[PDB]
Amino acid sequence: PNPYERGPDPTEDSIEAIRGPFSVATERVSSFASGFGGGTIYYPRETDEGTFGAVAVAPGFTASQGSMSWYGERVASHGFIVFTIDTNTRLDAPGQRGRQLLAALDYLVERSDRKVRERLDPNRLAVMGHAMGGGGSLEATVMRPSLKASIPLTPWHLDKTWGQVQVPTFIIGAELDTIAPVSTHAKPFYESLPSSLPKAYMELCGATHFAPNIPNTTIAKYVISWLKRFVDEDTRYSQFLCPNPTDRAICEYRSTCPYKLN
Ligand SMILES: [Ca+2]
Repeated sequence: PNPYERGPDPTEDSIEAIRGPFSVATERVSSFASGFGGGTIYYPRETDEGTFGAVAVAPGFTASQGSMSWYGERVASHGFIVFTIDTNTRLDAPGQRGRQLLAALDYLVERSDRKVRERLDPNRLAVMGHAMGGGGSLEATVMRPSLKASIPLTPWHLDKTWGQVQVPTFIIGAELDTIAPVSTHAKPFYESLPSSLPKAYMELCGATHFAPNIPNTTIAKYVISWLKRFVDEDTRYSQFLCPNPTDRAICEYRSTCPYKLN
């Protein structure tokens, strides 16, 4: 059996739930941590099912973990360690945000508290980021191809060619995004990704550049499903991902389905 499967068999209602099956505790990380600006670690409390993978969450330009705080309890309650981080300076570029995403992951593995390290599987790490943090999410996978999953949220980046990414990448675009429009950012990012890569592009209807900053069930249900399928190798969640989701909130979806288990 898959030793990384956590939680009961998933329903369409379960992935959408505000509170997952797990109970969430937290740990505050000082900004004097090396490589990044600290953050808040959300981790499951139940330990009788085994350790969990982790996901580091980066904010956008001039932003902090407050704009990404709702991902913590929402995602960690489904069986993940969520590390919403702050950057060194709020004006950090996408390239710098990719390094600090990895520096946060290193902290989880090397210097985190015993209560977090004892619950952590350091071989199953993922990244996620909003806007310039989304560009940093793409940057991190280029810097560390061993990551399990990557979720750029309405990402922004100068470079458009990502044809050497080897990490399963889920790009969420906003239809009415005029800061990082999907026509010149999110879609060119997805298309430049290797055709052989397990990837997906979800465009939210009527959403703006700042939609990932507020509780959104369409984002949460498939962020959870993407993390389950590639961080936990939980094929029980391939149902919600392949074939392409048909939610009313979604305006366009592209994928390399099916995601054959490797
Ligand atoms: Ca620091």
